[PDB]
Amino acid sequence: KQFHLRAGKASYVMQLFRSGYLAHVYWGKAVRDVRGARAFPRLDRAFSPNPDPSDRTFSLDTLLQEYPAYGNTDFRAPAYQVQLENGSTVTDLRYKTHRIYKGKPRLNGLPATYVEHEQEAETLEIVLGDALIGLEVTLQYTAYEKWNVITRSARFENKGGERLKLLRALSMSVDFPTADYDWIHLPGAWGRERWIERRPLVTGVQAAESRRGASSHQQNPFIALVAKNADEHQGEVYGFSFVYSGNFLAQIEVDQFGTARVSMGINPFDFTWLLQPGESFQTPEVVMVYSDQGLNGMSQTYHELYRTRLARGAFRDRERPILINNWEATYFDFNEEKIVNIARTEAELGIELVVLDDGWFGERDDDRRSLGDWIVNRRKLPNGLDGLAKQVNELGLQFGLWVEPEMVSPNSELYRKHPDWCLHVPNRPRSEGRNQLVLDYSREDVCDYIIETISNVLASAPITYVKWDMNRHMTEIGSSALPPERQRETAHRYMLGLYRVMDEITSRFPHILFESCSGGGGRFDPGMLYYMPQTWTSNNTDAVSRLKIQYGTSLVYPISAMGAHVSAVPNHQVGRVASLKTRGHVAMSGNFGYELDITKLTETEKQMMKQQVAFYKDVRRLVQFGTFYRLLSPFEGNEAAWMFVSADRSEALVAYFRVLAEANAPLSYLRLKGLDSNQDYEIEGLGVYGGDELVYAGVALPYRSSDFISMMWRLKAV
Amino acid sequence: KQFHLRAGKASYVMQLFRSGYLAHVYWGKAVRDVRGARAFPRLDRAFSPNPDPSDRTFSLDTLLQEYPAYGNTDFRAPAYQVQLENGSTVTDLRYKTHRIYKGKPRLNGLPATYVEHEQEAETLEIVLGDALIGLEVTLQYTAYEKWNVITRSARFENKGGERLKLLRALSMSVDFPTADYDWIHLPGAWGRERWIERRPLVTGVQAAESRRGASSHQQNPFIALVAKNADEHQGEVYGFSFVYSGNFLAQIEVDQFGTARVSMGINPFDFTWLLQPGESFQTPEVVMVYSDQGLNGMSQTYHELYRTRLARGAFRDRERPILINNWEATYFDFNEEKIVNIARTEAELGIELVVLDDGWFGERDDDRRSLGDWIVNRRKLPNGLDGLAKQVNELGLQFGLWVEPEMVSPNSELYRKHPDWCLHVPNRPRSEGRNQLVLDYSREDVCDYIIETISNVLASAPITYVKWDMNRHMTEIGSSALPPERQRETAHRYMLGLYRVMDEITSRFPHILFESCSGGGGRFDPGMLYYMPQTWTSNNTDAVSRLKIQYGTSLVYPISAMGAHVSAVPNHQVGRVASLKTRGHVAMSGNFGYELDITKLTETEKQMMKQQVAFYKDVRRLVQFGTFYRLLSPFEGNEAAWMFVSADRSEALVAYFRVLAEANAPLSYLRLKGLDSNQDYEIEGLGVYGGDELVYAGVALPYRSSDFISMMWRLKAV
Amino acid sequence: RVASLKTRGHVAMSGNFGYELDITKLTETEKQMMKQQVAFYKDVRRLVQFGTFYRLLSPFEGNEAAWMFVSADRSEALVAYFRVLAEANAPLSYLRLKGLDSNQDYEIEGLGVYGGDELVYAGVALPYRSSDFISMMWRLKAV
Amino acid sequence: TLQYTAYEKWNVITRSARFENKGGERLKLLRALSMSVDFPTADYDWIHLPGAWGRERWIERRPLVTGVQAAESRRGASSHQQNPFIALVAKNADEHQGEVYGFSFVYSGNFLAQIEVDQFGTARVSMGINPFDFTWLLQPGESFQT
Ligand SMILES: OC[C@H]1O[C@H](OC[C@H]2O[C@H](O[C@]3(CO)O[C@H](CO)[C@@H](O)[C@@H]3O)[C@H](O)[C@@H](O)[C@@H]2O)[C@H](O)[C@@H](O)[C@H]1O
Repeated sequence: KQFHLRAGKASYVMQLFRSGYLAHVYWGKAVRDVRGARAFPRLDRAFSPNPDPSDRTFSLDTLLQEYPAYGNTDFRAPAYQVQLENGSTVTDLRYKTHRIYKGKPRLNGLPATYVEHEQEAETLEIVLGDALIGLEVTLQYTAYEKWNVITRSARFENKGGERLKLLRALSMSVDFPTADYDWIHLPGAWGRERWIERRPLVTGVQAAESRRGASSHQQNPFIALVAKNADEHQGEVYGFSFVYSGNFLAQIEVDQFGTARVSMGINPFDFTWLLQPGESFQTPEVVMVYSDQGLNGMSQTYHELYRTRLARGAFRDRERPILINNWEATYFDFNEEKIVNIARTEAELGIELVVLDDGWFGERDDDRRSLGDWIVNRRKLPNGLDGLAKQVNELGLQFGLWVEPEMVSPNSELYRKHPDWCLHVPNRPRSEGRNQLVLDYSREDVCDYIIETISNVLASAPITYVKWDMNRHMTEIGSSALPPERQRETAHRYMLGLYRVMDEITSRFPHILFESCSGGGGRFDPGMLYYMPQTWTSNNTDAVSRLKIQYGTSLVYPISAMGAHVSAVPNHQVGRVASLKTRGHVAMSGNFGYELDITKLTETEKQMMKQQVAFYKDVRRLVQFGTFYRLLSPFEGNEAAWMFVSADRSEALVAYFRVLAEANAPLSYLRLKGLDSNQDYEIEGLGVYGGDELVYAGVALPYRSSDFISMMWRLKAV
Repeated sequence: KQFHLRAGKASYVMQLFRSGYLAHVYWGKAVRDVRGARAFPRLDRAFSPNPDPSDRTFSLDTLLQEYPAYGNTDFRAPAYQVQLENGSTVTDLRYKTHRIYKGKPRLNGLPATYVEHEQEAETLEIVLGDALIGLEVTLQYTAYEKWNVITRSARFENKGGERLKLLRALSMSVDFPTADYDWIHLPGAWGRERWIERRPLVTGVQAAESRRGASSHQQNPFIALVAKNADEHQGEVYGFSFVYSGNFLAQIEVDQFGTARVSMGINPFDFTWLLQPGESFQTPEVVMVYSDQGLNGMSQTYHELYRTRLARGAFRDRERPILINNWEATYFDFNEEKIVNIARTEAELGIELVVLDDGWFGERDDDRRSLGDWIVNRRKLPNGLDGLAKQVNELGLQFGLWVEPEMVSPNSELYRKHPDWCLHVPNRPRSEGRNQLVLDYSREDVCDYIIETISNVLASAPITYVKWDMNRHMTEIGSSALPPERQRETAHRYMLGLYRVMDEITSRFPHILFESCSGGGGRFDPGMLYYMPQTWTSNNTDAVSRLKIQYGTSLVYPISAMGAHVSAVPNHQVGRVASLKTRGHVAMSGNFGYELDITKLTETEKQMMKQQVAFYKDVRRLVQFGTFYRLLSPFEGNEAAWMFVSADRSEALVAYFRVLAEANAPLSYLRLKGLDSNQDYEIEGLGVYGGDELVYAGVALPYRSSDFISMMWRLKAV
Repeated sequence: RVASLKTRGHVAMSGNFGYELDITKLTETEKQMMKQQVAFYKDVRRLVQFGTFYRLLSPFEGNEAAWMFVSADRSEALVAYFRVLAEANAPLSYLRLKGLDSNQDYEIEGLGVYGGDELVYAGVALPYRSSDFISMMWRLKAV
Repeated sequence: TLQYTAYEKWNVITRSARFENKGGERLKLLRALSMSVDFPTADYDWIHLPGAWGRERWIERRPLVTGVQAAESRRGASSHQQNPFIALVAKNADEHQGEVYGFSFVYSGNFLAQIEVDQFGTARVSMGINPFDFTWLLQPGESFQT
């Protein structure tokens, strides 16, 4: 009774064990069969108790599992926990049945990777049941044909007659037979998101998580098990990505016998879910990638999958517009005239989109006001949004708009009309982040209001781009529309609310390109990517700081979603002064755009901008849709390097960066990846090199002085 | 508004911040005053919300705290969590008052370090309160005078009108300003407890814990923060020791701004506690030790504190008897005359105590019955316990007894009479560990029964030693005597019951030496030490295996409590053969005893055994009550070495071990510690050497082949 | 050091095999093992002395050592594993292989048929054993 | 005369040197290594085989230092103490993957196996007869084969 999923060139094997226990067998490089699945030593481990008195070699404490519970002989951390009306927490899921079918189901009220044709994937659903309490859990497995991807999630259902309180409901859990690995997660903060941290495993618990109601800048919902010797170019890697934008827990526990349990899902902390008879609960999915091609092999799988089978809309496969954003340029101090007058210059430079950022609404002259009042400031924009958008359109420029619809200012019309529409708890002070509060997206009336309000704004002007921002994390989490026993469900219901709001709004406007934002990359997760196919990577726009942030972000997320802007110097976040050329090379390594005051630019700088725009337009398709290879890590030394390669490996773009200059420095050489050994490539300006020479020997690098230098080479097969 | 605790050579500083918030300031080497406590950048951190909207530079997400809560601006893991009747989990403790007095309070129904006189320590009680709900929390701080010891614990009291659910109640929490450390915990398993593991911190969460209802073989309730360069002999070390024998969480969280939060206490997992209006909850204490003299300096503080101010009873300061366990010589199948016959020759060898092991009661002919039926088996012991003991006494030997009162066999009179007296949950199969169930010590009827039954046994014979064992961990945790809303209090109430049972039984028999046991060192924790002055370290008695186990155990626990017995070869646990010489040396480096069939011993082996007993009596006071220094780590190489030094540094005993033999090996040397460099030392049978030479230069170790060797030097000042 | 005869043979059979000890001092049960050791080595001598050699586990990096010999056509192989110091209640052991044909199945003498990919990519579960200085050897033949 | 041989089926390059005095003066060879090669970079570990009697050829992996590292013999024999073999390996290279550069000396007497990293991060690997306590006179017409 063995289950065997074939994902790309990887195998995921499970089997039934004894009285309907579901056991994990193997996840790794594709094997035709796992014949030794039951041929392992059966031991009576001291202090591992027994559910079956007739066989003391069997314990749940020593069985590799797919969805373990605590209480009936397993002492490791459970993937789920349920409290009964009697107060006990013992549950006992046994195999009930299963089904296999081509394709991939939609998950209720949630984002998920999808397929366009049934042949793209295969789905396995294993239904488990606890007969005593009527609890049924359907474990969902999906294997893509094309990629080494296994997606996992679980669906709880109360088919009994009692109330069932879910204390914990993780999406997945898997017991590795050994624990000789390092783990990688992506810790950070505002202005420095997703730094790569590699650590050895400990005997105990290690976890990245979020209790912020948002996936957060502080810890990104991604962990990975990597072989001790694995790097960017080789070695076994096991990726775990969470398709959800709220609270999460990503945990690895190593037990007394050297087994490693990796579990991921909605953070159990401050979380409960009540299941009345007949009610169900669907967890978000976790996308699991195996690679033996090292970190690049893993990332390249995530890039393709997320770009073509998670991101949606009309712009999913379209090249993204080069934009100018006015936030760093003017902040709140702007008007219609200053924007329209500079637009002519912007069009001349080759810019394709003008984005009006924060401050266009209500009395938004600072960050302490008017959130929730999405009416145009007639003083700042006399002709309104429609006037500005049309003026901008006439110059051959698209018009974009910034919104932050999940928020409400205490000093606003909306809050004076509906003070109870925010997240709060009875009789407690309402803490503020950036002088704002969070709207209760768990309430339907609030969600209905937002959908209608924002739709009116988006329909009042020829807007073809929206920047959906969110600049605060939840405190005093609660809702006045939920009973006491469902209060702990507030944070998740909020996220379900937001997903529904975004789904409806984005579907009402198929011609709009939505970019998600959260004070930078505070919600750069797969869940948001499903609703908005690109993201503002970070508020830190410094070329050097962006080396780490973009390198780290590229670990999971496709370049097409990674927004990057050239900003002014001295940089507004760190004060660093880098040349325009270097700033361009870093921004052109992502979703290229601008964010600076053009009226303060010299003719030389404006002329360099025009050439930057022309160049990026020439390599845009390659950058945003080509294959990405990381070459030199800014976390390991003084250099950063990467390259983009087309599908047929005929064209390539190479980018190199050295931050700190060293006097009388050694000669440097860059080796490339992903090129065809049997072909020659003309490096633009250098000469014809062999594909093998560029990969096995590398190219000598020009000796250069000064800090923060950059170099780009266009490669073309000959 | 600065609190300054002064413990030995250490300082612990706190201050009131703004509107009655309690902030952490400093914990380290003693300073007269911390004048820069408020002189730090008051920064506005992005996404760190403000309890006061007017001031963006204040946030609980960025305040170093003493007892942090979640929900009102802090996003790090909290020290405590309370759920209200309205479903919310938001609380807000503010400073109310504080009291300072000489001495140290006893904790209600719990073990704790103590004082014999007021002047030994100073206690600070900070009273916090959430006026909205009438929740009063008293933070208890005690600072010893002669030791760098700070003890912390919290006492909850509901002075409100509504009921409150503690979802989490840790004993302490502390935020270090920086996080550039490693951490040390003691993972393990049965037969290999408390191995030392040193790991670098991760930006995120690390933890050691136990969900087994017992402190466990798998993770000892102890963690430490150590400086990156700290070793056994030098460097800053911060130790955390939990005085509790049930479930625990020992966690270190590192946040976005390089802060490290260390928190410890009863495991929040599967735990709640209901506070009706007027009810209290006292947490166990955590003992916090600082040292700048490496891991030895930390351990030596723990050893002295725990041996003289935690352990209790008539045997606290008394030398512990060399005992023999005749278990492996007969197993269950023994009788009165078989015991008295071998006891005669054991008295000839110099043994002082004979321990009658499992099988003496009910129908214990195997490990499958009779647990709970604590009456003398008249088939095996026709003259009862009193008959056997008095025969043992008239040989000059003490009589000891083995019991396991926390357990009940399904096949027993007790279970047939009271099947509901075990830990269980309705309608669920009662899982067994080693063919037995666990008695529900959360109930008073069970506790009162055990107390009386065990007392009758201990009073029926001249028994001066009791080995209290427990060979199974809790499953299906629940109580038929508890209402559904208190079910999750079962495990903790179990431990409170066991603490009360042990307390009353040990009180009734002051002339008895109690040794706690749990399949080896399954509860080798400070809580048990309070009730029983010594503990059986491990069921693995193999000399080489014992090196790591004893090295690790000594990190927190004194040698006086660390049982070590000589056993037969080939070893029953690993199958290793090591000579009796080294088996003796390993065991003499702890609380010495024997566990082997003497009838199967050769005349050579019986000769050496006589010398070992004679030798240990000479060095017993030094080993059991001297200062302990670790010299070579079995976790770091092929060797192991440690030494005992008297308080006046006039005597010392050195032990050295080498595991694998190396052909044509380099000459080895061993540097000592703890000696007075001004004096010269007589090494018996070797010569006189200066203390400086022994410490700064070292002793040349004799070249020797064959595996698993050992050496012992006796040192005496001139 | 006192190691078993099986262990010593397994180590010596991983090189140019021979003997250097006093046969007159050996027991009868020991002599019968020598006969088997000599016989066994002859069966695999060509493979051992002329096959392709792969190191799997380093004794410089831990408590284990393991290597294997593979025929030039990858149809025959021989695997040796060694653990030095035993530990009580030890975790389960697994050994991955190298140099096998992935597209073929192999029959391990004493165990059964296993896929070549399975042995190399998943590995094989090792028997739980106590006592110091242990060794195991397995002949592999493609089906 | 620098001698290079490249095998067809194996990744093997062999190197040796042949001296010859065609002039009219005496020539004393103070040093005559078999080969020497300059790597463009020095980001490698190095492996050599140190040992003793009863424990020959233990594997030792070390990072490179900026300066001189060497395994050698002055015993008139290749010796137990150091085997005439060194290797440059990539930092992440192991038994099953990664770039490795082996250097094996076909000689049974004294040897010098040296790696030298200079100020510009290049790594000079040189091997041959140990120059220590070694000279060789070449009269006009005489030759020397390494
Ligand atoms: O409002 C437009 C702006 O909003 C988003 O980001 C704003 C970002 O800025 C703040 O960071 C700072 C740093 O301390 O915080 C203070 C005030 O809170 C500001 O002076 C300063 O900028 C906020 O704290 C963050 O909450 C917030 O993320 C968006 O990312 C921007 O692109 C832009 O649209």
